[PDB]
Amino acid sequence: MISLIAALAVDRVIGMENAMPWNLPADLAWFKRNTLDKPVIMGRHTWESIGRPLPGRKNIILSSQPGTDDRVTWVKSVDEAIAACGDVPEIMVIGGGRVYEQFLPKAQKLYLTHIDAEVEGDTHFPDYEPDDWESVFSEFHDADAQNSHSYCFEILERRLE
Amino acid sequence: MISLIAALAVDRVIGMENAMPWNLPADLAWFKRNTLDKPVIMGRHTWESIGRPLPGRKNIILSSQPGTDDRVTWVKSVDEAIAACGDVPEIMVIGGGRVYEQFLPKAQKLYLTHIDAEVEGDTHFPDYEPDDWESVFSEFHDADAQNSHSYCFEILERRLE
Ligand SMILES: CCc1nc(N)nc(N)c1C#C[C@H](C)c1cc2c(c(-c3ccc(CN)cc3)c1)OCO2
Ligand SMILES: CCc1nc(N)nc(N)c1C#C[C@H](C)c1cc2c(c(-c3ccc(CN)cc3)c1)OCO2
Repeated sequence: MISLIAALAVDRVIGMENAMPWNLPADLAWFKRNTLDKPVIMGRHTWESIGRPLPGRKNIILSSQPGTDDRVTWVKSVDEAIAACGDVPEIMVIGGGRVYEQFLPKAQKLYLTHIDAEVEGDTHFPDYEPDDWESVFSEFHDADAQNSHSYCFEILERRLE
Repeated sequence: MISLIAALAVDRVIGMENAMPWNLPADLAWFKRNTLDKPVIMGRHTWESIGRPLPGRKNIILSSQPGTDDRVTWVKSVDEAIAACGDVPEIMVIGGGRVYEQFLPKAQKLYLTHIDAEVEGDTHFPDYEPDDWESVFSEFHDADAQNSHSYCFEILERRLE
């Protein structure tokens, strides 16, 4: 199945990891832990930010533009992106805002990092209906030496019921 | 012992409950639950906001001004406020910003509600040193019908070690 994983500031603002507070080391280790050995789907700007593939897994870029790097797989539609992952237990959609919006209908699981911080931003995570999603896990953490703000991991699963 | 209980928006902004998002019904029930049958200490503006005593417990107002309501106890110093609670297991300090600051050194426990919302505000909860406080409990909640933002209860205890 298809999962979205995203780090969210207040009012569900999202942004690229190079900047602060998305540079919470704890979130980076959470992200690595939940995408390890799974295929990842991302949009072109996310691919541009990261600059090179995430290791040891299929990296798929969803884009209307022809590909410019042969280390990853380029596709033009959502169904092409899904089919390119093959038969696997879980597909991870890792951003950005437009890709989250396209994949949210088919997604069955969300891995959210709620970061207790203010950031100015244009792009928000999709507005998932609280009614169709069941929170099944949450884990709060205080700000500490390495992490500049408090943050809460959460996992939700679609109430297909 | 002395405990501070407070609802905090991002960057530790605090405000009176009449306004939103401090009007999270879930926080109100959390507040009632943790102050029931305990003496409460508050500053004059908090007393002014609430307009009448919290029922079934000693209400102490810390203020440099002479009292104007005989249903509560008025005192002028922190030690007077503590002594007026008598011999009890737990004293609850319920605001506002100046009272939290005065009582934080003697406090041994914090009940914090982290509300995932933006509010403009002048007054912040005191900047407790993460080093002297151990988080011993946290419980995250999604926004729902009755609660307009997500929120996380947390309890910390002083590392007097
Ligand atoms: C972790 C963030 C993060 N947290 C959560 N919860 N969900 C997410 N979907 C992402 C993300 C992201 C995108 C793909 C992104 C964007 C980037 C990145 C990186 C990056 C990732 C791993 C490593 C390993 N060293 C280095 C960089 C990643 O680097 C510059 O822009
Ligand atoms: C609950 C907020 C709240 N949450 C948390 N975590 N910590 C807190 N220290 C307070 C608070 C507060 C102050 C005392 C306050 C200020 C107010 C209040 C009320 C009020 C309280 C109970 C009831 C019962 N119906 C009604 C009103 C309370 O009403 C107008 O201004």
